[PDB]
Amino acid sequence: PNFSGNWKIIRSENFEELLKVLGVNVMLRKIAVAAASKPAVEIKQEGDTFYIKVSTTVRTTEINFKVGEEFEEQTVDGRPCKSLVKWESENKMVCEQKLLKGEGPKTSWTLELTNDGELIETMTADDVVCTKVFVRE
Ligand SMILES: CC1=C(/C=C/C(C)=C/C=C/C(C)=C/C(=O)O)C(C)(C)CCC1
Repeated sequence: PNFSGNWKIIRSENFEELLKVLGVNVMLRKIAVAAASKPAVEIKQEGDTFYIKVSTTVRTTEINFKVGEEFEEQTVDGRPCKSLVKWESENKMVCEQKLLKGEGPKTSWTLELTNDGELIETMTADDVVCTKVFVRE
């Protein structure tokens, strides 16, 4: 699969509820939700090696990983974690996260290239899922 692109959002669902599970208080959630409405996602892929940059007005992240090799990043609410991405299937990667310290909801994220040329991202916290869809600019 070729995840590479400058991806523009066309749909966002359930981010506020994700943040509620993660315990983000009401006024911070309001800020986060507004900014996360227009995120820019840049992906560069070379085989099973990836770079992903996510940009919003209130948070920008960059990660580098190889599928099947543990790495460190943060949860969406900003807690450090150890992560491991696996191919769930040919066009879909799944990242399991384990907190470095403390206890919290079980979190993960996924990226899938859909047959229409678009990209589905999910983020999960326990049972609750946020779904975003993108198309290249
Ligand atoms: C949660 C949260 C915040 C905002 C986070 C945002 C805006 C995340 C966007 C993530 C995306 C957009 C990820 C992706 O799609 O890969 C701020 C900074 C207010 C601090 C309080 C907790």
